[PDB]
Amino acid sequence: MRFILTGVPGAGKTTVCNKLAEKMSNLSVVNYGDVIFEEAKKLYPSIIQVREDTRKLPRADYRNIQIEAAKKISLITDNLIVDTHMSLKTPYGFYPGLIPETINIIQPDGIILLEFNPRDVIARREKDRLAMESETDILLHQQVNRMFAVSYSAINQCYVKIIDLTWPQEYEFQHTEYAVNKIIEMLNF
Amino acid sequence: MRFILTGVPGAGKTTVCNKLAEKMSNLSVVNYGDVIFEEAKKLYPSIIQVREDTRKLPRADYRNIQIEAAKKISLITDNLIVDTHMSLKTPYGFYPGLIPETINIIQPDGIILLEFNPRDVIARREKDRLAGKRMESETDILLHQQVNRMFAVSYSAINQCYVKIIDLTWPQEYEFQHTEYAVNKIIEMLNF
Amino acid sequence: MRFILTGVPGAGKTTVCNKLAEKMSNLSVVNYGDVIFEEAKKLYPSIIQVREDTRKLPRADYRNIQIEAAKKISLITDNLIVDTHMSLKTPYGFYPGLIPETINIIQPDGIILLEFNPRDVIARREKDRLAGKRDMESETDILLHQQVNRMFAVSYSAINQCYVKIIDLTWPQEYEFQHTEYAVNKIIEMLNF
Ligand SMILES: Cc1cn([C@H]2C[C@H](O)[C@@H](COP(=O)(O)OP(=O)(O)OP(=O)(O)O)O2)c(=O)[nH]c1=O
Ligand SMILES: Cc1cn([C@H]2C[C@H](O)[C@@H](COP(=O)(O)OP(=O)(O)OP(=O)(O)O)O2)c(=O)[nH]c1=O
Ligand SMILES: Cc1cn([C@H]2C[C@H](O)[C@@H](COP(=O)(O)OP(=O)(O)OP(=O)(O)O)O2)c(=O)[nH]c1=O
Repeated sequence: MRFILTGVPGAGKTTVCNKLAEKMSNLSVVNYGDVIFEEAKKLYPSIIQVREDTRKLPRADYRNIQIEAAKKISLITDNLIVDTHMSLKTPYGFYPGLIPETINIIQPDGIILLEFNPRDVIARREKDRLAMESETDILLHQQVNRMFAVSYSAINQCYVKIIDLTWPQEYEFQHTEYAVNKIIEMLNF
Repeated sequence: MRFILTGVPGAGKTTVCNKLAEKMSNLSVVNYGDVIFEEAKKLYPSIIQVREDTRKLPRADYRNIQIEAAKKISLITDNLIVDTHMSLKTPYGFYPGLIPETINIIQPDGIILLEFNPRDVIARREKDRLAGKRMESETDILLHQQVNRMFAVSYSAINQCYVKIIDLTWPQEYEFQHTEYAVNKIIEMLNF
Repeated sequence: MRFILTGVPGAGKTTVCNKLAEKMSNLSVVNYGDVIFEEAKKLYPSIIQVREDTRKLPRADYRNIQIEAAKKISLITDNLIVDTHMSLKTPYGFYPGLIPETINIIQPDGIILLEFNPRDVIARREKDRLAGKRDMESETDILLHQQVNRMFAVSYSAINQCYVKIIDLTWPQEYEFQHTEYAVNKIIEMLNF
């Protein structure tokens, strides 16, 4: 099966991927961003250095890089988790991390949303910082990602699975276990 | 005028249809699932003889049955209200209760949403379970209705159709006052 | 750049449009309803004479009007701000203000949603209902309308890969027109990036 895992940044969406890769073999977890970056570095070596450098690219060249990366990912032949973002905040607004080409090429069985509590995201981004959105911004962002998922579902006829993590953690990294277990229950169902 | 009446199941969405049919001769109320049935058992009487059996069809046959149902419906000259679901909860998440085709074939003027209060929904589902006619919580129902709103808005943006939301969240003086309100609102919509 | 500015009616959407068109250069602000009305008036002068005569037409003729408006609108400049409505409440339920064509013809960089607090909107509408410019919506009606505008914008973004910027003007003002100055600064900051 093919599922696209999404969530707001700085919340634990990478943690679930690490723990899914660990706890389940026969499962290929892939970061769409890393594949796009590698394809870009290969196609534009003399100018692409770090991840941010992908903003230098023209619109159409970047779209082609996305298409190529989706082509690469479509080759994975067993259980697949595609790690990416539905929306990314820009000074110009929320921008889709996906494109219809990705949905058509990868042919994902479904999308998964990881919804958290704003307070959690705040503390989490603080931890990642030591090594500026408000709770309102984060609620807005999550509702926006939800609308994006419902739109992509209405266009491509795919599932949208919302995993709730608003509840308080008795111990740190409880959200991770819950999400990983739900996703594995979903894969073996 | 043709509309797609929808809402979470177990809340009164069929009562509205039946009452509407009682209360308006200039109208035809049809349930998409029931037409899917009639047209499937017309072709596969061997393995399809009860509703819950439709799971057995491959996606090819079942999609063709959906297309044939929407086509048979589209032959209704008079006002039309198509009862169906926007999204169905599954172990894989929500899935659209409509395929783009349906919408194209029917050419619905709009989509009507019936938004209930979650407790009503659960209470109704319990009472309907005890009558031999059948676990979600209030949060799950709120989420389902919100996702239904989002599906209606997406379909409108894609196909250019109205999105009429009917509020049945208020407390009822007497049982089945929600159906009275919804029926009257829809008729008002038609006779304008 | 090209942006489509929207928000519930009677809340301060043309205010921001005017403050923009004046406080910026190379910036052309244009209202979609006005171009629609002008083109319809030209094509059907016999019956188009008030902004409500426009919907005495079949939706196909009106759709052609909308496509012409868009075409006509894009031609105006290489920079733009299109004042329009994401959705409009009607006896049959919220109807889209744009069409998949509008955005293919104008190729807008993004959509902007000015999201207000409904209480402010009620007050503004009834202050407009005293100055001659203006209808009985409530707080919940308006919250639903704004949520529906949000959903429409996100849908169109998913469809055409455009930004959806949301400007929060729900907070209470320290003085009149603080919301408008805030929004104008946000949009300018965005453009001068
Ligand atoms: C699940 C969880 C994460 N965290 C911390 C660990 C992480 O360092 C931080 C952010 O989670 P990340 O694992 O970094 O999630 P991400 O997808 O946003 O990362 P990336 O920038 O690469 O896209 O949150 C907690 O403090 N408590 C928790 O319960
Ligand atoms: C409208 C209404 C229904 N009820 C009861 C009648 C039924 O037992 C149940 C309503 O369920 P139904 O009216 O039968 O609707 P449904 O769940 O079958 O819809 P769908 O097509 O999606 O499957 O609740 C009330 O008690 N009060 C009410 O106001
Ligand atoms: C921003 C703002 C507007 N107002 C008033 C001024 C106007 O009467 C009204 C602002 O709304 P409009 O500027 O008229 O915005 P609009 O184009 O969306 O409305 P319409 O469809 O009617 O053309 O509210 C205030 O009183 N304080 C404020 O801070």
